[PDB]
Amino acid sequence: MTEYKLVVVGAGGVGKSALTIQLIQNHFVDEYDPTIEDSYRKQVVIDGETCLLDILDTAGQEEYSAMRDQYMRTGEGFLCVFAINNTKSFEDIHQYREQIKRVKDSDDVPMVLVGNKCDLAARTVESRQAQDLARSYGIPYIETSAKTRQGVEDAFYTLVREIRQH
Ligand SMILES: Nc1nc2c(ncn2[C@@H]2O[C@H](COP(=O)(O)OP(=O)(O)NP(=O)(O)O)[C@@H](O)[C@H]2O)c(=O)[nH]1
Ligand SMILES: [Ca+2]
Ligand SMILES: [Mg+2]
Ligand code: NA
Repeated sequence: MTEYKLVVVGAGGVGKSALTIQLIQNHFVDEYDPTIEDSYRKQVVIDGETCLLDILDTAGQEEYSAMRDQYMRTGEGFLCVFAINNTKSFEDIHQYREQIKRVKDSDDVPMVLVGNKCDLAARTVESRQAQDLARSYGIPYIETSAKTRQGVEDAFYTLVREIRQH
């Protein structure tokens, strides 16, 4: 049974955990909880293949860290998450994608750019801006809401599909 090793990265507070817990357990964590387990497992059927997701939910990262690079370098694909109402988090994406490229030693890494919190009205990152950023990386852009479930499955399943192309 194939296992897909996914890693969730991005700035603090963008909804990495909320996305992963919505995916795995169908619950929205509406309260920012600072001790949430990093590892998740789920058996799912994706395009007719019964498979295991092994998801590593990481933290935001402000400063370079060799142990953080090591913790995430065995991912097969990466969800690079920002929030649509957090310009900073969007601008921070390129540090995360550089870290991915450094750890995989490649510019051809399975990856999905996720614009989370799409339910919220205070949008400061336009869809076009993110589409463009994603296009510059050669990856898809998908908007999600961990609160409403919009795009959540899509983002994770898209990442599996990208891993399958690699
Ligand atoms: N409205 C809304 N709020 C959300 C969404 N996703 C996350 N949140 C909220 O944003 C806050 C942070 O979410 P959380 O998942 O803890 O962020 P994180 O990226 O895992 N933070 P960290 O890197 O510090 O571990 C929580 O209050 C959460 O409820 C969303 O799609 N919509
Ligand atoms: Ca603007
Ligand atoms: Mg978290
Ligand atoms: Na790339």
